[PDB]
Amino acid sequence: SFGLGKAQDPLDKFFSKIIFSGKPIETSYSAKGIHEKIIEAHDLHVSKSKNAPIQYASVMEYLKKTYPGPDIERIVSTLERHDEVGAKDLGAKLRDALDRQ
Repeated sequence: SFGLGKAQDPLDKFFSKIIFSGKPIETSYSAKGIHEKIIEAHDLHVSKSKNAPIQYASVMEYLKKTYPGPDIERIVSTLERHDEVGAKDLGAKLRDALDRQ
């Protein structure tokens, strides 16, 4: 028998571990809220700190040690395509190694 109200609606993905997936590199970086959406979905306690200390400077980069080049140029272009204010820091900084030396 056929009935209405049994199927679920499409999700915008709440996981940020898509960068290490392989094939998906558009949909995720094509949706609204790719970098600043995981803070509202849960939103608990003031400031989230686990391994990032605050003394002088805190920076972590791994997209330049195991990555060759085209992979980085792909992520930046996909982020600067829609113009996201929550991901403008991610894309621009990754594309700041070509414009700024």
